[PDB]
Amino acid sequence: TNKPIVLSTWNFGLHANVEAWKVLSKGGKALDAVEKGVRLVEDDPTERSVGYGGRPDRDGRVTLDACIMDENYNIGSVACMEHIKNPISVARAVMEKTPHVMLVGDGALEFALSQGFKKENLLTAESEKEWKEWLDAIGMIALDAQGNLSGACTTSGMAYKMHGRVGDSPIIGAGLFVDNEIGAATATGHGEEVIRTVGTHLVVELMNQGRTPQQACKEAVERIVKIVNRRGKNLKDIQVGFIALNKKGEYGAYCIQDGFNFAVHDQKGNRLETPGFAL
Repeated sequence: TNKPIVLSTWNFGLHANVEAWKVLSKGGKALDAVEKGVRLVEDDPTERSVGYGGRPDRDGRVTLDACIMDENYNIGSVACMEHIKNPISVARAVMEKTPHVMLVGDGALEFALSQGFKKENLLTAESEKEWKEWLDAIGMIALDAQGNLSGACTTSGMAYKMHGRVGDSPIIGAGLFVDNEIGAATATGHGEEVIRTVGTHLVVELMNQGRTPQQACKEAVERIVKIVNRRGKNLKDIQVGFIALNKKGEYGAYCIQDGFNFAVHDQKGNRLETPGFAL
């Protein structure tokens, strides 16, 4: 087993990975490492797709989505929540502190305030300016030193989405799925398409059915390529990629289109790698 190891989506994943490695390199839990890592990007206002610099919906509101899943089937999720900069920690709190698994809208903000999170204005002058002018997610999965898996996914969703729109990031089996006997996967791309195909639950069930992380990501994407063609859609218009990790610390990735990148931090260091791709 290659462990610990963290992977996360896109360039900003390298930095997010340095925060996660601070936990993991000291034999910390995968759960704490992935929450710590994606929180770095939620706090960053120049990170315009996750938390605090997020581009608002078409009504000018920054509403955030997130979910988390640990090594023993516990899960927490929040969607279309406003004024809380760290939705991954409110999602963790849904998991640890309620009988429920997903809270949305005003009920999710009411629960967050009840837990001590502080209401903040997440609309930056830069995002407000671009919004009025107009008028993706970070996923991270990790295997810690105990050989346990966890993942976290967080986004501001599509810029100028309809008020109330939810993507794949707060949905288990769409933006994130972890099963500690098999592996973990997180998704990148168009929310709607990852939901439609329930993509990450499919990646992990193909690792369950014997596939390598890389093979599983590729076959999943290829299943998605066949569905957009059956839907009569042009592949150039839709993107979807996955990164995956199994129990032995092997990892893989694949996407419909070229141009995505993901960060891998293990004991060889942190690096940006480039997936295989179909088109």
